[PDB]
Amino acid sequence: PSPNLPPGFDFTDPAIYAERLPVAEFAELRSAAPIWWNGQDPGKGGGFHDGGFWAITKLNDVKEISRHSDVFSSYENGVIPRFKNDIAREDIEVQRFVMLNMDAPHHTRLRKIISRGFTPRAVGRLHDELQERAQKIAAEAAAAGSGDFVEQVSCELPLQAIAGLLGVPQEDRGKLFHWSNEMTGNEDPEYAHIDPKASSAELIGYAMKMAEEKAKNPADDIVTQLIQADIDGEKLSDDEFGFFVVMLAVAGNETTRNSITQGMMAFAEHPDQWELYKKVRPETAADEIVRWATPVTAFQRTALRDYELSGVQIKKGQRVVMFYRSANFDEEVFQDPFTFNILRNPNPHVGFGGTGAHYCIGANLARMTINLIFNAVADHMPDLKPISAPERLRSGWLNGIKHWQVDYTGR
Ligand code: HEM
Ligand SMILES: NCc1ccc(-c2csnn2)cc1
Ligand SMILES: [Cl-]
Ligand SMILES: [Cl-]
Ligand SMILES: [Cl-]
Repeated sequence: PSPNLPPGFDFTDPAIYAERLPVAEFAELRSAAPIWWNGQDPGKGGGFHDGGFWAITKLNDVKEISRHSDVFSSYENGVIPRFKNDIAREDIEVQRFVMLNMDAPHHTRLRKIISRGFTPRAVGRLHDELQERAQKIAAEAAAAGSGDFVEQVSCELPLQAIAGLLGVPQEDRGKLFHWSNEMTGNEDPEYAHIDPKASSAELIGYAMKMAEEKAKNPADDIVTQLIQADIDGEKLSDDEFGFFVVMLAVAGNETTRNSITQGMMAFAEHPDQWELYKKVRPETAADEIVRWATPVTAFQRTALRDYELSGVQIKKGQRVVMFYRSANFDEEVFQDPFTFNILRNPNPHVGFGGTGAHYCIGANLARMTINLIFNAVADHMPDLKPISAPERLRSGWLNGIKHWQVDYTGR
């Protein structure tokens, strides 16, 4: 029995996400076709011209794909499953220069370097400054009375986390934030004029100058650990540091922003969870917010060989698309997946991906950012109330909120 979906439905269609999350449609796949061939008409594959892909909807299959990175490649077609239909193949392949789109052994070496400086100690060293910034953000928003929660609450702390991790001078954070924002959303009419390639090139140029500067003056950041040779002489070259900065700018900005916006949307819809949060301030809330928000709807892989997955024969060369938005509501893993429960524990969501080689290196920085901003929201605008419905982002793989009008003082 085929799944009850409209003919030609494409779960990476940006026109869907501009209006809604296809929650009923994912639930139908989980019940009737948990691994399902998503066909794509000629020229309508978002930059891929292979006839379609396997939709992966169950959490255990997402973990299996993610852990078998020897078979399911990030490099072969990159991990973003949807671009503009007319994107040039060369513009997909240039994305192989960021760690996200690399396979072992190249990925292994680069991740080892990135992780010697990107440690729990390094992240914890940002706690106090990000806490001060979160309190300032929430106080200034509340002072405004009403406004766009996305812009006045959600946007700034994730960017300041990237700046503090890298030790970016305060005078440069404006342009750093500009470049980061220019590298996502280009399929939405509101952002039709951004140029992510041009922005990435400007950020690489900036980052390579940073690498040369911070080599002369080591400072209390991660850059020095990254650009300094270890025992084996392993280190990021200046251009590798540049591609890492591009990586961070695109990985840790709008993802965390959208988790914050949709976290507060969830609190607005579940007042009892908001009351509980304000009283207990449970840090388990961050993981339930990421599960609920699933800011990356999906990443893909490409089979390097034939592989049988939960009884379905994946063929060499075929793409599999891991729908984290479906897996995070998998009835076989979660008790009451469609209950927003900030005390959920353990919370084995895959909002940060399936376990394995590419697991989000910023997961704990993201959780800390979320916990700090929601404490600040609780401290300064405990009675906020939405004014109008969120405006969603036209994207085929990112779950974004562009704007959300709220009354911070609660009438
Ligand atoms: C709630 C916010 C975030 C979400 C939902 C998220 C999600 C993800 C996902 C789904 C992946 C791919 C994992 C996989 O394929 O197995 C990933 C990888 C990555 N994330 Fe995050 N992320 C978030 C925040 C951040 C932040 C704040 C940073 C750094 C400041 C960051 C840096 C990275 C990097 C560098 C990678 C690539 C790791 C690799 O390929 O080895 N992310 N993230
Ligand atoms: N942290 C998850 C994440 C990683 C890379 C991207 C991204 C956006 S454009 N190229 N890569 C977005 C989100
Ligand atoms: Cl293709
Ligand atoms: Cl088109
Ligand atoms: Cl659960």
